[PDB]
Amino acid sequence: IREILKMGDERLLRIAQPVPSELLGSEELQRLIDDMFETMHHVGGVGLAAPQIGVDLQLVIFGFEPAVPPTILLNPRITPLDDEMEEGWEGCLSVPGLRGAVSRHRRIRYQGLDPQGQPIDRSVEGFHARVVQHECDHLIGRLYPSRITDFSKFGFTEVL
Ligand code: NI
Repeated sequence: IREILKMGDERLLRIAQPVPSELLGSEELQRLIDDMFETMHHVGGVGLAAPQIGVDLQLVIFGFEPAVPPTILLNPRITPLDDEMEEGWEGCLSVPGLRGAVSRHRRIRYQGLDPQGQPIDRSVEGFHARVVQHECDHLIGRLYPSRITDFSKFGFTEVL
């Protein structure tokens, strides 16, 4: 259980480094994965990225049992499948006390590596696409506030 970084911290603004191929398969990485799951599971979250616990790497976990399959995604790449967009709620463990409306692609393809280096290649929609988009925004130093276009829907959770 590592500490989750809060918005304002300059490390949630780095572009993350890719996972070097030597770490694929390794115990070192697997220790990282188990810490992330340990941390995300504890604060009740749906997703975590490596940057949010201090680690400069292109590595995200996500899962929910609008179900999303448990996944460890490395070195990700995203391709919107068409122009259609969709507004929904987003919160973030780095942005405590707050919620906002964001408009994300409805349909995406994502690609990357699993923890052993096997290729991942999926097309998804709806909440699944949202979560992947939100997570991969971390690996580029973007938090959901920098994506809001309707500030009428941005505010404190105990208010909204
Ligand atoms: Ni987040």
